[PDB]
Amino acid sequence: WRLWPSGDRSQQKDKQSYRDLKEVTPEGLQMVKKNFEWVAERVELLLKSESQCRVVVLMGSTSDLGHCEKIKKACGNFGIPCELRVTSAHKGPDETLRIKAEYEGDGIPTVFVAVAGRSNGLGPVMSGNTAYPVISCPPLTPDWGVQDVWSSLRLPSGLGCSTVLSPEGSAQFAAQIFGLSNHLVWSKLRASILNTWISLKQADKKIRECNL
Amino acid sequence: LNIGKKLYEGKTKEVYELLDSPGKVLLQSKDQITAGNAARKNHLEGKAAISNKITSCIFQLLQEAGIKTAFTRKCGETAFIAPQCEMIPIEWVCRRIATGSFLKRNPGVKEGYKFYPPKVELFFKDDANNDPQWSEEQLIAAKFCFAGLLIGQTEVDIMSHATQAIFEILEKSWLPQNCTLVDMKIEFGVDVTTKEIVLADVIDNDSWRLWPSGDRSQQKDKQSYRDLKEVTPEGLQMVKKNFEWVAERVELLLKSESQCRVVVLMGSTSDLGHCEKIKKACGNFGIPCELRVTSAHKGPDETLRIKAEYEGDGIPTVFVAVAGRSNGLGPVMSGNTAYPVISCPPLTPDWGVQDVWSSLRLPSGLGCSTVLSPEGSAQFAAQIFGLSNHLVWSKLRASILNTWISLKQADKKIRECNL
Amino acid sequence: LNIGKKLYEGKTKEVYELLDSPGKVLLQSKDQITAGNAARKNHLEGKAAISNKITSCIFQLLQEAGIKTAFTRKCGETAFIAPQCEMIPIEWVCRRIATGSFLKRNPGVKEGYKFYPPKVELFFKDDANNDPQWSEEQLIAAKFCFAGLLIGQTEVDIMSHATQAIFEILEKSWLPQNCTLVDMKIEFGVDVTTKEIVLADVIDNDSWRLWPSGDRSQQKDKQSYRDLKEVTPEGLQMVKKNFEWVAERVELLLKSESQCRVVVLMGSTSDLGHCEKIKKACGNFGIPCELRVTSAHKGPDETLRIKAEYEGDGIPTVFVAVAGRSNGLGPVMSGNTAYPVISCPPLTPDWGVQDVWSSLRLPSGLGCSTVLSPEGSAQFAAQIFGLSNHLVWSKLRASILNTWISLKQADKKIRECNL
Ligand SMILES: Nc1c(C(=O)N[C@@H](CC(=O)O)C(=O)O)ncn1[C@@H]1O[C@H](COP(=O)(O)O)[C@@H](O)[C@H]1O
Ligand SMILES: Nc1c(C(=O)O)ncn1[C@@H]1O[C@H](COP(=O)(O)O)[C@@H](O)[C@H]1O
Ligand SMILES: Nc1c(C(=O)O)ncn1[C@@H]1O[C@H](COP(=O)(O)O)[C@@H](O)[C@H]1O
Ligand SMILES: Nc1c(C(=O)O)ncn1[C@@H]1O[C@H](COP(=O)(O)O)[C@@H](O)[C@H]1O
Ligand SMILES: Nc1c(C(=O)O)ncn1[C@@H]1O[C@H](COP(=O)(O)O)[C@@H](O)[C@H]1O
Repeated sequence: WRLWPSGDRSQQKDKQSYRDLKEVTPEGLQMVKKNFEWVAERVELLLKSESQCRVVVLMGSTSDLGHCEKIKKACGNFGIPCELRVTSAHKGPDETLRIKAEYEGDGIPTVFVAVAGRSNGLGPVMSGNTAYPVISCPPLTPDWGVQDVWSSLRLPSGLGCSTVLSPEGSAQFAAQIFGLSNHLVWSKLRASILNTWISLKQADKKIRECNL
Repeated sequence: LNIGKKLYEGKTKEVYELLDSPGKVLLQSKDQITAGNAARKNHLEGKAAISNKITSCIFQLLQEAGIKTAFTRKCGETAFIAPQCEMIPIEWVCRRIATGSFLKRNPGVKEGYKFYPPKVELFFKDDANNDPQWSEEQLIAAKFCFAGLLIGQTEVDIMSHATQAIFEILEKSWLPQNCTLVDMKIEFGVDVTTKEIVLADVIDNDSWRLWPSGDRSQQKDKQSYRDLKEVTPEGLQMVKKNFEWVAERVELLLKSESQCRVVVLMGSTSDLGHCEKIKKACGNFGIPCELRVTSAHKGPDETLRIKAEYEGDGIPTVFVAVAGRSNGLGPVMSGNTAYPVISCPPLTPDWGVQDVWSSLRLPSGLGCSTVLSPEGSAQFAAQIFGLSNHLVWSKLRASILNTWISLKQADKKIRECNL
Repeated sequence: LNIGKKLYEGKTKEVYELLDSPGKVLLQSKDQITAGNAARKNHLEGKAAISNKITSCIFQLLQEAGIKTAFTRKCGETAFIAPQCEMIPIEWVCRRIATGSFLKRNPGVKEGYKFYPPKVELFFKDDANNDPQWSEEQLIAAKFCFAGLLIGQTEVDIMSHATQAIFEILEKSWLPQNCTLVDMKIEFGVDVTTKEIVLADVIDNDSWRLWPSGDRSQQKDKQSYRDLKEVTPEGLQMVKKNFEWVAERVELLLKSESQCRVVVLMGSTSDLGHCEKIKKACGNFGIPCELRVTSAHKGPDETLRIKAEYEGDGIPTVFVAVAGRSNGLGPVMSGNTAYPVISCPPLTPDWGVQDVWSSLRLPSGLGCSTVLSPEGSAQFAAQIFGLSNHLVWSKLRASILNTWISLKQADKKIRECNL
């Protein structure tokens, strides 16, 4: 590769320092060795997380737990710790705000996922009372889903609350948010674009055989 | 081949039983041409082979379109094998252009009057009385029974509709040879095994009027012979060349004049079964159909590369986009090709009311259509190719007839449970 | 015709000012053939007229498709009038089939490799260094300015896309002559008045490779001259025959190979405005379009009679059914014709969500499609006719290009508010 500290070519740390010597002297080889050592002293830091990430899934009822386990598992695929909590905006709004505050208060950057079926008040109340992002991921079913979703979507002014229906999608959206400030999350999202694209190529190659 | 006794004997053909093949017969053409209930006749060498060649090409054409027809296979230069039928003694005439007897029975109508839709008439077979015209009322009142089928309103209606469809198919088929099919006569029979009414007898150069470039003076059919003041041995050689002209070209009606292809693009292998139904249905119309897997959302670069492979090889193509949920595949394809794109989304009642709108409400500059039925997708694609391909057109036209016959048959069945 | 000063002088043509016409010039072809940057050069009588005829037919073809082109009209046997442009000194090559310099610069690739989509390359015009290939990066870095237009990323992207579209249209247009367009070179200019990049210079038998029946040994283009070991006057006569062969056929690219017609059927005269939009939109694709009034529900006998008039006259037809509320018109038409039927219901936000399902959920055996946009329904009908008509196809292809260019131009404008 070519590696420029501060994007400055004259600070090149790669083998180009050796390619560019008019004449190889043992003084020239010592500079090239220092450049290699400089890269070697820093490369292990690419494996280090520069930012903490956390998703908190808030569920209005334990009957939605299975939907919440899918989000949590999906967060694991992106290396993002994910906590489940039970709170109802309608039956325990005092407790919703207390739980919110525990996660707001410990310094760890957090995305909230609100999982509430029927009339989702949980995402709205959370969205209105935190500066952190909130994603509604309602556990919609074809029975009443067409009716229930509008409670997540049409909110009063001053509410940033987003909606992602896929539970794996809600984790992926939360990963995309953390990927702006965490290169390890970003890299899993980028590789995942590649791998999915490769899977399509491989599936099209297979099905293309039935056309001969 | 094991020949048995002669069953029917006419002035141009003979029918024999086949002891080897139960319920099949051999129709042997003869080297004879006739005009006016055998009051004019002539030996003509090669006429048997010309007649048999034309009816064999035409019956294969009609049969492969889906018309129910008394034809098994050709059997040498001068015969063909058919299912045994009891002939219905009616001449069914269909006209696009008024000429001949239509002018004599309708003084004041001028040669060239066009019939939309094609005009159907019935004539009772009777040499003695010069084949008098019958009304449908007369034929129903005859209470004819053949192979046990009573010929009533339903059967008369079926022969009338089938006569029009057969004419249309032959008319469309001759067009690419620059020949106007003016009119024709056909006969139906009842298959002694299936009891179904089927096109029978023969269709040859005595069966129709065929004008190259729609010009009457370039007549290629038997009218060339009927019209002759005097039958000279020089006149009979001209009539012979006309029959040979038809005989050369008739085999070209079986030639596809244009290549056709459907490409079904699916965003996921989970939609494969829906895509198989489209492909099967394309097979019913004789249209090659390829399946490919590409996602406009996860691999749009590849959607365009696949599009380009099918745009680029010269084969006329219809794309069918099969994408569930938010269909982006039809839109992206529609926006990037001059070829037609059909969205056929695999809708289910769970979310289909919501999903359909992604196919329907498109930005300007998009001609993308929507067909919900997978079999319908293929049918729509056939209809587009039928504008440029007479074989596809003909399967669609015969299918209109056969569907309509099925309704008549189902109504006749259920009408019994009302007694 | 008041000629002025000689503005530019090339190896095979001269450009003159027109004192009578501000912003127009005359391109005069010469009786000269050349190849390479040594002494392969020859007088060839009739070449000026052949060159001028071909570029005049081709530019008319591309201009009438909607490709923006420096062409006003033919002006005698050997010249044509054009809007004045500042030429961009790039040779834009497009290839369907790898031959020629593509094989030299890519050793290992074999004669006949197919490009999907067609491959675009750039060569800088400079005879001194034999026209070296440039990257898009090199062209952008050159910061060329012509008639005040800086040639940046947007302009390079537009000439690249247009090169491919122009190739595709010429390729499709030669197909009905059984000729394979293998590759071509074109040049663009900036129109000094409009400031638009337009196809310019000429397109003639020096501009492309044309293989009858896709056979290289039958090459009809200037390659026949490039390939001579030695120029003899017997060699020059063969090359002249090849040029004449192209010139004798090029006018046929302007000929329609198929008739096209849309029939818009409306259940009520209150939908007429919606129907006028479809008809106008059909005009943009050069497709005649007829309006008729018929109701499936109040006059189904008449619906079928009208259908039959259009089925019966031999002209390939697409039906558009325009019926508000419960659309029975598309369904009844779809069920009774082998031709395609498109429902384009005049939906409004009052009841449109309810009314559309009458077009969409049809009994089995119905191919009927739905297109909500009235301009869309014409575009869909054009896409169907484009499978069998190169002139319609070419307008659809150019329209993809022009719409894409409009987006590029609108993004370039809005990008300024971000500085
Ligand atoms: N118009 C020209 C030119 C061209 O300008 N040639 C002159 C030479 C010169 O003027 O420098 C000549 O030799 O004819 N060279 C190729 N092409 C066309 O471009 C596509 C690419 O051809 P390749 O790059 O493979 O030679 C094919 O269609 C050629 O006919
Ligand atoms: N549904 C709610 C809630 C809530 O549920 O707390 N607060 C305001 N609203 C309603 O949203 C609309 C927009 O109001 P604002 O955007 O001005 O808050 C109003 O009709 C309001 O009653
Ligand atoms: N093949 C026969 C016979 C016959 O069997 O004598 N009579 C008429 N036709 C054909 O029927 C159409 C109508 O003929 P008319 O106009 O004489 O009724 C024509 O195509 C004719 O060849
Ligand atoms: N709507 C689209 C698109 C697209 O528009 O690009 N790609 C796939 N799909 C559809 O989404 C469903 C989920 O499929 P996957 O989750 O396996 O991609 C399928 O029915 C597919 O056709
Ligand atoms: N709506 C209509 C019409 C019509 O309107 O003519 N014909 C059949 N159908 C209905 O479509 C469904 C599919 O029926 P088929 O696909 O077997 O025709 C049935 O419930 C039928 O009554």
